[PDB]
Formats: sequence, structure tokens, C-alpha cells
Amino acid sequence: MISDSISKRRSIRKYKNQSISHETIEKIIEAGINAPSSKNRQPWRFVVITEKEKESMLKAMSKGIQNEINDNGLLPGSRQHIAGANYTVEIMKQAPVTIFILNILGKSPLEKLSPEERFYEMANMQSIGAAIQNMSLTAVELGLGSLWICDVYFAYRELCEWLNTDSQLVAAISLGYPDEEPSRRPRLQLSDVTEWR
Amino acid sequence: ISDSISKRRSIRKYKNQSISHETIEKIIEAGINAPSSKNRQPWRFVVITEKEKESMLKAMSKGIQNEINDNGLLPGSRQHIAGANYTVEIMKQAPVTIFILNILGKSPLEKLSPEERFYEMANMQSIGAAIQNMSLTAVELGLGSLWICDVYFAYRELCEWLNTDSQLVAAISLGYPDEEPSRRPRLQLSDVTEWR
Ligand SMILES: Cc1cc2nc3c(=O)[nH]c(=O)nc-3n(C[C@H](O)[C@H](O)[C@H](O)COP(=O)(O)O)c2cc1C
Ligand SMILES: Cc1cc2nc3c(=O)[nH]c(=O)nc-3n(C[C@H](O)[C@H](O)[C@H](O)COP(=O)(O)O)c2cc1C
Ligand SMILES: [Cl-]
Ligand SMILES: [Cl-]
Repeated sequence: MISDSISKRRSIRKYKNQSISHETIEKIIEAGINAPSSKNRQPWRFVVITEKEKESMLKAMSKGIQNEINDNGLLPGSRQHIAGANYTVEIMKQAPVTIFILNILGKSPLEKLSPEERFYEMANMQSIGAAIQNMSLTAVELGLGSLWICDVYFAYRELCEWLNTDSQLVAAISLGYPDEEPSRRPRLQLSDVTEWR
Repeated sequence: ISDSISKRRSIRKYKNQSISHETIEKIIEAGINAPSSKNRQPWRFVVITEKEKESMLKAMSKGIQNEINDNGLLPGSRQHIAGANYTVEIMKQAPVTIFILNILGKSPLEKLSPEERFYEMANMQSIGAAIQNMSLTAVELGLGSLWICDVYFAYRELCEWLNTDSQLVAAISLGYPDEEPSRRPRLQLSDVTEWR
């Protein structure tokens, strides 16, 4: 039941220290690949960060966050969220695997966009969310947990340089066997978010 | 869910068969259970049933004509207008179409700072997770669906029709399927994955 995984899925921030096999990662990515996308453009690209390169990753992250703390960053209206970003770095350090998700069709966050450009971003970004959600749900099916991460935006330039990518950085997802079982997070009810016409 | 992820197709032919309200609620409930950045839950849903179908279709056709008349918002995408017209015909066949809004969204006509972009990107991913949950739940229930951004060819017209100041993200049409498409092409793992 996908309904079962949809209901049971949680953001997991404590993991078992146990390695995840390449094959398990393969299965999760191949669920992402099966997402729908605008014009079947499939704009998602993935960079799997293993133990090999984790420390270097985390250093780039931390440099970006420090740059933000120093007021040389990109999110001056979100200083209250820097503490959360530092917590996410810790979670990424402990998680056995983190996968970066890129948008090969993405334009820089630093550039100003026409309405048409915005619509392409919106379409592609939604599509990538479908992929990452597929990955998340597949992790649940496999007995893993995951955490979807946009705190990487506090080190946007630094991580794009680290990745040496010409693509737009969208997110990371950390994965592993879970070491917590959170109850359902708060949600607005269907009456709060739906208008029937 | 692995079954539904695999089996899911974009469906563009529908039976003439209504959907119960509780079925629609189950689909929306799946959406609500998506993750979202800061648990902001930016999605809002407007469910369009047969009573308002014609009015919907008229607003979207208006926008499409405005694009054809070079008075639209996607002048670089004229080659895609024919597809948008086909989407209108598909929305006509579906018993239900749900519009998905981003209550936190800025107009496509406004210019965004890097920080505003990041917030949009995070919200848009979140809404994609919701709409994918809806799509997968439709499959599980024996329904089909079509995720729609061709609505952008009538962005202003549809926001006016919906009487909303929120950002229009997408529509999803829902119904009992009258086709069973073969898998659509996909890139392979090697094409999209780098290992570090
Ligand atoms: C964000 C998004 C927007 C889409 N917009 C439309 C649309 O307006 N009309 C349409 O016929 N299909 C639309 N699609 C469906 C895609 O064409 C379809 O997902 C892609 O061709 C892959 O086919 P599949 O979904 O059957 O695997 C959209 C899909 C997504 C994810
Ligand atoms: C696009 C997106 C970005 C997110 N970014 C982070 C993040 O950087 N760090 C974190 O701890 N959680 C992050 N989350 C997880 C959310 O906080 C979580 O989905 C929300 O609190 C609801 O909890 P649940 O997923 O357990 O239902 C993100 C989720 C999404 C969808
Ligand atoms: Cl499409
Ligand atoms: Cl968050």
C-alpha cells in the first residue's frame, strides 16, 4: 500500500550508524526517475555523497552558514533559521548517505526572471518534488527513513562550487535506517485547505 | 507504494463516470500528508466539479486565445499552445479537476530576491510532493490523473476566475481511466546519477 507509506512517512533526523548498500540507493533513485515531469523533461540529477566525501561536503556547508552568520550571505531575512541549518549539518554528518538533488534546467537563484522563466522554474521544481517524494516513500517501503533538506540553501554557492556543477542546487536528502519513530507531525485539516466548487 | 510508483501514468482519456466526494477527500488527504519546508503546508485546493466545469474551461480558453494573440505571458512557448488546447479537451473529459494554489506564493510578474527564490523553490518542492501523493493515491484507488501546468497559459484569467490572490501552481484532473498507457520514456540511473 502506497497509502500506507504515505501515512507512515516521517522526517527522520536520528539514524542507525549502519551502512546503506549501493543497491538500496539504486532502488530509491529509480523511484525518483519514475516521477512525472513537465514535458517529460526529467530535470532531476543526483549526486550521492558517501563516506568518501562527506567531510568535505560538510565543510562547504559550514563555510556557507558561517558566511551567512557574518552577513555576507543570501538569506538576511532568515537569520532565525541559521540554528536549524546547523542542526541539519549535524544530521547530515550522522546520516549514512546524503544525496544532492540538482535541476539541470534551473536558472540561478541570483538572477531575475521573466514570468515565462518563473513558470518553467515552477513546473520543473514541482516535478523534482515529485521525484524526491517518490524517493522518500520508497525509503519508507524499504525500512529506511529520510530527511528532505533545503537548509543547503544557506550554503548555496559554496555547495555548487564543491559539487563543481553547472546545474541548480534544489535540495539534499539524507537517508538511513531510522533510530526514532515520530508520531504524525501537525497538519491542517482538509476543511482548512479545501474549497469545493 | 512501490507498486503505485511504478504503475502510475499520466491519463488523458477518462470514462464518463463520477467520483464520490469521499474518494476525492482521500486523494486530498494524501496531499496533506506530504512533507513541507518548515511544515508550512503552503498548498490550497479548489475542487472543480461538473457545475463549474464549463466556466473553468472558458477561462482557460480565454487565456490561451490571449497567448495566441501575442498578449500573454509565455511568448517563447508558442509551440506548446497546441498541447494546452489538448489539455483543455482532457479537462473536459475528467469529472473533477483540482486547482492547487501556493498561499505563500509571489506573482510570476514580480521580481524575486535570492531569498525569495529559495522560499519559492522550497514551497514548490513541497507542493510537488503533495501532488505526487495525490497522483499515487489516485492509482491506488483505481483512478487515473493528469498533472497540469498548461494552466500557466491562462494564469491571470484562472486566478481571476478562482477569485484568489494566491499563486496558481497546477491543476490535477481526476477520473476513471479509459486508457492504460505503456511506460513513458525515462533516462536510466547512469544518465542522472554521480557517485561521490
Ligand atoms: C508539473 C507537471 C506538469 C504537467 N503538465 C501537463 C499538462 O499541462 N498537460 C499534459 O498533458 N501533461 C502534463 N504533464 C504530464 C507529463 O507530460 C508526464 O508526466 C510526462 O510526459 C511523463 O509521462 P507519465 O507521467 O505518464 O510517466 C505534467 C506533469 C508534471 C509533473
Ligand atoms: C522542501 C523541504 C525542505 C525541508 N528542509 C528541511 C531541512 O533543511 N531540515 C530539516 O530538519 N527538515 C527539513 N524538512 C522537513 C520538514 O521539516 C518536515 O517535512 C515537516 O516538519 C513535517 O514533518 P514530517 O515530514 O515528519 O511530516 C524539509 C521538508 C521539505 C518538503
Ligand atoms: Cl507536459
Ligand atoms: Cl524545515
